[PDB]
Amino acid sequence: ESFLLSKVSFVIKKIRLEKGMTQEDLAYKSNLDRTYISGIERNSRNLTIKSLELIMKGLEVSDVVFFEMLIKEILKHD
Amino acid sequence: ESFLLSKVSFVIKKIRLEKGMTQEDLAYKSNLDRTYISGIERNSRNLTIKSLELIMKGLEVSDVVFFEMLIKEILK
Repeated sequence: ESFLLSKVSFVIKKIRLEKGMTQEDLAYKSNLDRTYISGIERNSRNLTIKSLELIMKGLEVSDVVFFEMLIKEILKHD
Repeated sequence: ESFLLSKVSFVIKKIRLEKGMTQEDLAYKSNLDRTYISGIERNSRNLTIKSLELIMKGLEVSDVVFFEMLIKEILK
């Protein structure tokens, strides 16, 4: 698997739930396909930086807060 | 033209120079093509998370340190 990929998709899912959105909601807000979002949270697709940027825009989260959460996630141990 | 992508490739170049590596060096260390590295640094290639992970491994930088630098860059 890709370790980093699983951390990124974890944080996408986490913010999604915090915002109270479904996968369809995120698809709609991103201009992305439902299956692609579904696939990303399943880690069964690779994700470009441009798609990530479309996802952050769909989530309505700033770059900084997103990466700050990623760091927190990468650090959580045991 | 993608803002985030330009920030990412900026930090790749920055760390590359800090480590004293040429693009060929990075290509060799990443198992990526010269042209791909070259393209990434001019913002003319899109890059997946897996490629980014290959790149960080070639630069011998940890995930945290890389994204810490990315945040710094974005806030500049």
